[PDB]
Amino acid sequence: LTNDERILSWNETPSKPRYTPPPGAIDAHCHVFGPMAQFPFSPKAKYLPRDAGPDMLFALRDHLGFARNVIVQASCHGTDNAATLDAIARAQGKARGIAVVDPAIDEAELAALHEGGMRGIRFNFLKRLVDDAPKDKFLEVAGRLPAGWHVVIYFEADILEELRPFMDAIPVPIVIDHMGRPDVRQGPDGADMKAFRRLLDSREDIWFKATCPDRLDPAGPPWDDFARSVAPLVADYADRVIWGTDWPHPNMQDAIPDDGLVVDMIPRIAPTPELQHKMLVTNPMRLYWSEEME
Repeated sequence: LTNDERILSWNETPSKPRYTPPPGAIDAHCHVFGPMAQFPFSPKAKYLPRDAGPDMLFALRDHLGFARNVIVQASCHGTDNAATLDAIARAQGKARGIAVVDPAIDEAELAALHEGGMRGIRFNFLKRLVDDAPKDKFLEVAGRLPAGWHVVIYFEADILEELRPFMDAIPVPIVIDHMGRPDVRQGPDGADMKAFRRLLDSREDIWFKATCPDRLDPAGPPWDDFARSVAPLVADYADRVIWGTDWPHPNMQDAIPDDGLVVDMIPRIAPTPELQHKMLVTNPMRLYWSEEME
């Protein structure tokens, strides 16, 4: 079925951000969908998205004032990382990636992903998936990744505690997407943020993405609960925080964010030039372009 018949989840004319990022800023959480003609979606994909290919992504990146991207395998492409690899390739060195793998992936295939620009893998623990997930296989694969890879994990606040033993056993660094969706209504010292800080305090090498006010804050823009709840977290873990747009906003078709306003959250959660530089340049450079650092 045609591009037009598929789901649009992004703003096609996003606002210019009022905020200007530092010259070398990195959007560490974005995606491509297709284009379907070259890169089809997983047959298990329920609700197919419109094409959001690499040319759109680079246009977006330029528009928002970012220098680099980390392109995270989209879930509608399952195990097949082709679209993402292609986009990294077209990025002319301006992109790295996160993959989603079949736990049965062998050493040579992972090496091929590394040369393709992949620097980690993703575990998506949705509420409907957590019970059914093969967690043992996830751990095995996580212990034999190429040198210097990390794992990216998404989960909800409701299931953090039951996932503590799994995350403790992960033998590489971990990045938590969207902070594990704490309820930002509760405030910066609320029950969710308390539980999340205990996770962070359990290992030095757990990082987070301070992302997605659109997913976390039901009030909609300017997402004041997100701002007030997330800023103290960013401040308390300045060296363990990265940021992303989440463009093209998978599954956000019911509340499509304006990427201009998404970007304008950055100075609210990171008020100083110093915190901005850490979250948007040096922290993501350390994780995704480590060979370039020092």
